[PDB]
Amino acid sequence: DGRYSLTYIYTGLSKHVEDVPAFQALGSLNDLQFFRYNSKDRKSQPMGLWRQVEGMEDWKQDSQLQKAREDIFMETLKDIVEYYKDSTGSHVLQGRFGCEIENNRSSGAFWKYYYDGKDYIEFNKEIPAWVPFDPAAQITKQKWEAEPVYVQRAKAYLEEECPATLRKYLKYSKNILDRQDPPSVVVTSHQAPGEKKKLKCLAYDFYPGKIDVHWTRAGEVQEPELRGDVLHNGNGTYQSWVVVAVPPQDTAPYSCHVQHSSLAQPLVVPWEA
Ligand SMILES: *[C@@H]1O[C@H](CO)[C@@H](O[C@@H]2O[C@H](CO)[C@@H](O)[C@H](O)[C@H]2NC(C)=O)[C@H](O)[C@H]1NC(C)=O
Ligand SMILES: *[C@@H]1O[C@H](CO)[C@@H](O)[C@H](O)[C@H]1NC(C)=O
Repeated sequence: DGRYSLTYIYTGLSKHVEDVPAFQALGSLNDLQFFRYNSKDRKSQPMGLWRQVEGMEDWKQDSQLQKAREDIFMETLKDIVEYYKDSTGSHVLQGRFGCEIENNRSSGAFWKYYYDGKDYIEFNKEIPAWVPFDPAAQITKQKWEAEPVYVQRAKAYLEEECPATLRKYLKYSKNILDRQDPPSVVVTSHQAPGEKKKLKCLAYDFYPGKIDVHWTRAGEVQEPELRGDVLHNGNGTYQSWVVVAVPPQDTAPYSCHVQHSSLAQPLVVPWEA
């Protein structure tokens, strides 16, 4: 088994502008986003390859949970703004929470909030208790620990519930997170009126993202003139390209080299002028 992480991020705005939802939420499994929810549509929706997955989660019921989460999250923001007596201002509250496993063993967990970009409050499950960083967080802490069970629930979420949700999602995400999709490659050239010829090597449709893409000139690795990559979440695939400029009088042989974890051995794709 390897490393898997479940991460949630909540964003609330005290005074949202037109077309921007007051509350937004998203969730990721490793490097991919699997769902989103906002206060406009009010519905938890799977994303990317999880749109094709059935039975992993009941989105209609998750929509109800997120609405409940939303209500408490925004009330927290509302209380902070009230404490500073600045409702006329535009403020933001962001919350991050989740856990991770490695070798089927819980290896991490976190739960922290940020107010206007500054650390606000975080849960330390070893105590177990919330740790305030902002003066208003002292009030929030008081409310979140009003009854003995509250901290017990928080500790249980990070230590029992979250990792159980991750293990469950992992059972339906094998063909997504554990894929070893080999890259397709395409070498292309372009001549700019007045500029040198440029050779572009593109590796696409691969996963995981880690990859080695480079050009060679007469068996000599070259220094790229332009480089880049991207991850398409809808697809769960990456693309990575490298570009080199070639002297107008150069005749040497140019070939692209691609090495990836999914390949038995590296691939070579010479360019035929
Ligand atoms: C996964 O999604 C990406 C992004 O939509 C696809 O890339 C596009 O593919 C079409 C058709 O091949 C091209 O016309 C576009 O130019 C590509 N988008 C760009 C600019 O990267 C990709 O083909 C998809 N791969 C799979 C396996 O479905
Ligand atoms: C860990 O993986 C084993 C099988 O490899 C599985 O039976 C178990 O439910 C998983 N998590 C734990 C420790 O319960």
